[PDB]
Amino acid sequence: NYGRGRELMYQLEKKGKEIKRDLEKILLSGQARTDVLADQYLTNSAADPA
Amino acid sequence: NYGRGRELMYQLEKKGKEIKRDLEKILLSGQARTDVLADQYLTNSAADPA
Repeated sequence: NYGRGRELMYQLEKKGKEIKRDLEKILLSGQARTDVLADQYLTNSAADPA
Repeated sequence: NYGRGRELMYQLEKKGKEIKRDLEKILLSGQARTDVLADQYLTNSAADPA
C-alpha cells in the first residue's frame, strides 16, 4: 500500500480501541439490566431452574 | 430417696438415651422431608421471601 501497513493488525488495533470506547460508554450510561434468570433457591443452593 | 440418687440426673440420662433411641427410630422411618421452602436456590430470579 501507500499509507496503510496491513489489513489485520491495523484493523485489530482499531477494534481494540473501539471495544475500549464501547466499555467506557456502557459503564457510565443507562445500559439497563436485562436478565432471564429469576433465581429463587439461591443462598448456598446454586442451580438453574428447569 | 432410699433407693436412688437425685431425680434430675437420673431423668437427664434417661432422656439423653431416649433421644438417641428416637433418632435411630427416625432414621429408619420413611418421612417425606416435610419443610417450608420451595427449592428456589439456583434461579436467583425467584426466592420465597414470605
